[PDB]
Amino acid sequence: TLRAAVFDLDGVLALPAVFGVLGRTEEALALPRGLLNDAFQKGGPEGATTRLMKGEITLSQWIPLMEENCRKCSETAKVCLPKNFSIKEIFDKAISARKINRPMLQAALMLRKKGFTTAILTNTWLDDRAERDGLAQLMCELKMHFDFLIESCQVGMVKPEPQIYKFLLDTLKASPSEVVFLDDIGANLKPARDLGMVTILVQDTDTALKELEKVTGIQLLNTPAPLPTSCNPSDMSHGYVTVKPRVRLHFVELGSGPAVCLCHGFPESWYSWRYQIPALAQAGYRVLAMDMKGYGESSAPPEIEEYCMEVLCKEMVTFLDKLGLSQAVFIGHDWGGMLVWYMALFYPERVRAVASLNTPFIPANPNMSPLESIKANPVFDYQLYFQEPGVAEAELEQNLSRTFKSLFRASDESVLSMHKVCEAGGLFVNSPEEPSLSRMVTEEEIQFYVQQFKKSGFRGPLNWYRNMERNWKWACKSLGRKILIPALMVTAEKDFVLVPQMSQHMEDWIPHLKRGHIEDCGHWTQMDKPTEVNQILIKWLDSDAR
Amino acid sequence: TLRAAVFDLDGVLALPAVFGVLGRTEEALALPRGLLNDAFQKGGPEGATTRLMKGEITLSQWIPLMEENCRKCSETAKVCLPKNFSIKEIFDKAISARKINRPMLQAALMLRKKGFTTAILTNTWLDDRAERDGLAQLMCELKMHFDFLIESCQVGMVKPEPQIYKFLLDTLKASPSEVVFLDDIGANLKPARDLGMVTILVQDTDTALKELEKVTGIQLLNTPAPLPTSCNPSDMSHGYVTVKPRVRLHFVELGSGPAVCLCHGFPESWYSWRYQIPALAQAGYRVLAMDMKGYGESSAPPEIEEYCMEVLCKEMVTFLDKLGLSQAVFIGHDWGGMLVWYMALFYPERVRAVASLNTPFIPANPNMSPLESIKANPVFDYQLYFQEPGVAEAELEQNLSRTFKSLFRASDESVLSMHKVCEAGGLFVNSPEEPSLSRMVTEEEIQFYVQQFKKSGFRGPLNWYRNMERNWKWACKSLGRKILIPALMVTAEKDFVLVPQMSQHMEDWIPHLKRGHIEDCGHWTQMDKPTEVNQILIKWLDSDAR
Ligand SMILES: O=C1CN(Cc2ccccc2)c2ccccc2N1
Ligand SMILES: O=C1CN(Cc2ccccc2)c2ccccc2N1
Ligand SMILES: [Mg+2]
Ligand SMILES: [Mg+2]
Repeated sequence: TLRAAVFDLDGVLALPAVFGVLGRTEEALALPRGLLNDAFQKGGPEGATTRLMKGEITLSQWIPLMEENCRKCSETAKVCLPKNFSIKEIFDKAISARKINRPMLQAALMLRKKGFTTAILTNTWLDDRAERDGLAQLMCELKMHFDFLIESCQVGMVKPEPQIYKFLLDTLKASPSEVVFLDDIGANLKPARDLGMVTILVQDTDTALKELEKVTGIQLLNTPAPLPTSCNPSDMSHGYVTVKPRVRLHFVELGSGPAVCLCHGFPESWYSWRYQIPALAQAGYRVLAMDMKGYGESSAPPEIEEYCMEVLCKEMVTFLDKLGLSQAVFIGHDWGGMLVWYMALFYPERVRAVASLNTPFIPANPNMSPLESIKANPVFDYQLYFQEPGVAEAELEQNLSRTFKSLFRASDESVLSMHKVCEAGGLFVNSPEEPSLSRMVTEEEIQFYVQQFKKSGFRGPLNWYRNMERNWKWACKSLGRKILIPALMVTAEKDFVLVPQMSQHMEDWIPHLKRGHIEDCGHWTQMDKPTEVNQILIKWLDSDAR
Repeated sequence: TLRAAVFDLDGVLALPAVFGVLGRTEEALALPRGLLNDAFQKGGPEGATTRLMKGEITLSQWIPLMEENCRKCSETAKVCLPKNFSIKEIFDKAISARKINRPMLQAALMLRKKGFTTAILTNTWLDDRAERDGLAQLMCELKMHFDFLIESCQVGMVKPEPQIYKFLLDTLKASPSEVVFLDDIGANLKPARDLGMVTILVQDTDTALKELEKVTGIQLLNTPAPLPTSCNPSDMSHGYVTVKPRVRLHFVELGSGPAVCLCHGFPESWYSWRYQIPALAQAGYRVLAMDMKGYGESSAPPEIEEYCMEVLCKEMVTFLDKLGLSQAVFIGHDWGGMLVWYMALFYPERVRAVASLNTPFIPANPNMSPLESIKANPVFDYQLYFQEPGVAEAELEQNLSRTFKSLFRASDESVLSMHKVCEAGGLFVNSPEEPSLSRMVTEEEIQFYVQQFKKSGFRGPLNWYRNMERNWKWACKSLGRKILIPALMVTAEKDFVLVPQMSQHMEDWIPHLKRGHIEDCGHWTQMDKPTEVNQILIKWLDSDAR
């Protein structure tokens, strides 16, 4: 029956309410109780505050009217305002004190996710204050989670007037009884209740959610921890840079602040960072999530040497040159992780800081060809399989859905061993035709990867493994250097290929290395443990990259 | 005969040379003359400094070797180093003191422009210092102007070794006598001279340029002021954002720092900002140059109301939402200028600051339909011509090269009046079939616009003029507000349509308005007077947007 949920902002999605601050200021300053609220409401429908809420005037224009209203209320109550009495001040402090009320947002999310239409309905203002950006950020964070945000000052109408409710019902394409509306102000619910909307008077958050649960019949309170925000591909800004004539790089870009360049592994995609992108943007970074060379919408030339580490690094440098970035933070996973260490080693001036998921830094052995070194560790055998052009391509392209569903699995869901892959004659020889869906991924997400890899297949991606000798020789030029820029190594407990112990000597070459460690985390770190990855990255960025 | 020019960096393209600082430090600190230079050169080809210049070790690793070398030189000269003696300190100060030597760069540019291949050949290091970004910026600014930058630490070879010269000749695809090489160090010229290169020992900049001029036969010294750096379309990062299902916006993106969104007028393109984009990036801004709705690679739906100012503004807001920008600076010219004022009026929270070229802010008259207001000013008659769907499209599309060559003219080159356009029956009725090329634009630049407008023609662009009544009604909601965010109005003396006097009352509605004024500047402000536009914008950004 209920098909939509509408949330007030002040006192419902954002806390403390600002009327909250009018009460406290009065008391703090020992004024007559409600004086500030009387000055605020003065003139009712024709007073300064309604003009503000309707968008007739801006917040900077209203500030001095509210002042006058405060003088008038104080003369009529026969008191004096203190020296230094400042409406601008009180409101600045009140607006910056209000934060997102997380459990209300998470209930709104859950309702959206079971197919509700959701909106925010708020009496708010055109904010031209010096400090306006703080509230602009808050509104951006909330708004991306709802179908509509309706602001009194944008539509020229205010709660409790009945026209904003008709405007509400009409934007929702729903009828009065299909709608629940939560607000902390009883007067605002009245007209909704009159048209026959379910309404909830919001005092403490928990009781409201209990009423919302009872009325919608969906579980909202005490729900398990939700995933971080993911990305919809078609809502992202997509960027394209030609680094040389045959070769363009594609990337998805979100956020502002220091540039952070995310470099995925094999066989992945910018989308492998879907859970990191909004979190790092929200944390104040400019995220740039690559399709690396060979993948997705980046170019995929056929030749093997287009994919040696030297060329790949030079082209990441060109990518920065053409974007006009003197530096970025480089964060890599798997093959991308190897590449970011080599960026730190060959272009420290271009790298603000470097971090790797799973891939350790282990200096080349100048007395052992890497092809030989690889034979000494049974879990790397899959790399030998990858050598012969064509063999891995045929298997991996043969059925794309099967390929990614077989690969993208949590550590207890595995369907293949990386073990005697050559002997067995394939990565999938003893795995199902139709694997079950890992808990880590939805069917839709698998089909994103399938559609990406339909553009170029596995030749470019596999070529990353086809330059052993060439990479070894390049790496050897670097054996006298150390990595002395800010660096983070994140190991994953249950990565049975890129095992945490392989990283054990990294402090020899990177003396100031910082670490995180994720327990119960397989090879696909970002989607296995997105919440922990986000927390470890954001903390290290804020302390070392800022 | 000469086909290439090679410039050293330290002491040639960048000044003061850092050997410069070794001399001064010695004297400042009353040490034995040359002690610091001896410590620096110690061990010659096998000493610490060569390892550094070859890329074997990083700058942070070399610092303490140089220290040791300074202790050793001082004991052998029988003196003591002062308390607080700091190699890191001296070098930090020396590196940040060096700036681009502008007249050498401009000579290099001119030589490139007459078809020389140009390169930088430098002994330099892998720079992992905390403060590395300063030099990274300097190298980015220089490098974008040359065919090659060859660094000793990237190629594993050093001047004066003869292999870097062979590596040089081979990268240039030229022979010894086709090459001029400028360096401030005589030893470096020797091997070039041995292979038969022209060389120039660089002491004072002017004498070197006089030698370079004499030898190349091109005028380099006392040349007129050059244009700002322009943009090559295919070297830019191109971004695409879907703001709603039928509609994507394209933009070119360069630089990092506060987002600055450039909004061109009619009938233009992101490319109309070609001279501003590198300058604002170089000044520390993140430039976003739009194709506005209806143009270039942005969507161009056919319906008129898709182009009213309300819709256009809402979609610029969505563009910010999807890019994750809580604000941008909005700078507009012509129609883009009108739009940025309306962004300031309806979304101040999203606008960090607002500036307009040519387009004034004049509040709507609520007692006169704008269609009528327009009839009262003969220079706006071209807007009436634009009203009837199809009529202007047929004329403007009929011959694209003629259209833009007729429009894009400096103030003394005009070939049409905006005067009785309806009566005459066309914008071009009394103008040439094949106009001559304005001094403002090359043939290639005209053909960029021609190819852009081949994608969608003039329907979307002309529709910006087709919502008078709708825009008037929207604007009237704003008649109580003022613009109180930071704002800049730049008038152009010889814009005979958007005349400077039309802006005269703007302080009534924008009390803190700042101004610039450009003399001898027609309607096409950015390409008419790019140098002055850049200076006025960069100065106002640095003081009000930062
Ligand atoms: O394909 C490869 C390339 N190499 C050497 C290399 C050296 C330096 C940089 C990139 C690659 C490698 C080294 C270790 C494990 C696996 C591999 N697999
Ligand atoms: O096409 C137009 C639209 N209007 C009104 C308008 C009002 C507000 C915002 C955009 C447009 C206009 C006003 C003045 C000069 C020329 C024009 N030409
Ligand atoms: Mg409220
Ligand atoms: Mg020099």
